[PDB]
Amino acid sequence: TKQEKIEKTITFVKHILEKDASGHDWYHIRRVHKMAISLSEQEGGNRFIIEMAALLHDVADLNESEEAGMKKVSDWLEELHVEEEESKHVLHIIANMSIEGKLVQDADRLDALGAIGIARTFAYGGAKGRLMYDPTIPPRDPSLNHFYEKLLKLKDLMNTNAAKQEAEVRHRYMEQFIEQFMKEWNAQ
Amino acid sequence: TKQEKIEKTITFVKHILEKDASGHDWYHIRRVHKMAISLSEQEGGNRFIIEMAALLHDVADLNESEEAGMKKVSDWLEELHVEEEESKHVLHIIANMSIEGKLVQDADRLDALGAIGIARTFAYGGAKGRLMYDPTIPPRDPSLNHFYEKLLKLKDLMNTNAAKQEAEVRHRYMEQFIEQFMKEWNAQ
Ligand SMILES: [Mg+2]
Ligand SMILES: [Mg+2]
Repeated sequence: TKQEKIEKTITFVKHILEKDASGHDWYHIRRVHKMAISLSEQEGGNRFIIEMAALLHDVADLNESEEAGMKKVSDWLEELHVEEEESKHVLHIIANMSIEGKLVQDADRLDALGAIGIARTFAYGGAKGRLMYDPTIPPRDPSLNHFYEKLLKLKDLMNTNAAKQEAEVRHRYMEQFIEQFMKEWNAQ
Repeated sequence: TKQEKIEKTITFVKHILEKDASGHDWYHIRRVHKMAISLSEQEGGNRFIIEMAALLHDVADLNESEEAGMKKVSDWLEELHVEEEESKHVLHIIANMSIEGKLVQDADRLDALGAIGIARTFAYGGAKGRLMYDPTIPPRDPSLNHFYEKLLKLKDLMNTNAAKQEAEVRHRYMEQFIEQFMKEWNAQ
């Protein structure tokens, strides 16, 4: 059955992430996948495709060299046997990474906003060696600026409704956060 | 007048931070100072002392070597002329870094909780090279754990009321945050 495939595929990614990078990028893959589910079950679209897609968009991305991963995913959907009628659609949106696709994309972009985002940011900021905030460098290179820079404007690129909904809630939190963050910056 | 001293002293720290470390640790010094004010003006204690203290607790800390900064602050309060009757109290609490002191300490510890804290954390996490969260490593080395580790238990060490109040509000936010952070971790 399909679930047995969507299952073994969960092993396919979980593994390939070990022969290199890190089996830590999985928690991201899943978060998007579980999210693509909840999104479909409120917007429609072919689940299996949505799932199989969200689960392999990353394997084609540090995979190798350009569209070299496509055939990497291509020849895989084969081993798992998937009528070209569907596969052609699965490994399709995996390129632009269609209601099915539209949802996967809403499930991936959503995974940038919210608490996690805030953290992902200052975190990436720490590694990259930068401050968190600086009144000498207003928004348009500190970590707090990145929010206005290319994050708060992500809730406007959501496609389906469920995604847009969640996005507004997530987006709102980053707003209120930077609101609580600032008052503290000035000891309020 | 005193304000002219609390002012020139603002220059004393602002400068010494340039001959080494970074004039970036100032935004922390101030945040505590402005905070020690708002706190006194609601709890009492000798302002000037509170201010002069909060403003120099850090200069005695990467200053040099052990209690070598004490005389660094000591001989300074002299140049600014400050009756030993007060100086003895100012550079005093600067050691344990008394209602005046009690407030400075409440104004310094508070500067660890809240949005900034959250950020300071993942930030320090990024630099130190660690994940943000990991279900394989429960609380008691990811950045999220540090919260329960030695942060959420800081609102219990506050002395005066105003500090305790603010602390509860600040503490609450870190709670709700880790609450919004988690739901996202499981795509809620
Ligand atoms: Mg992704
Ligand atoms: Mg301090």
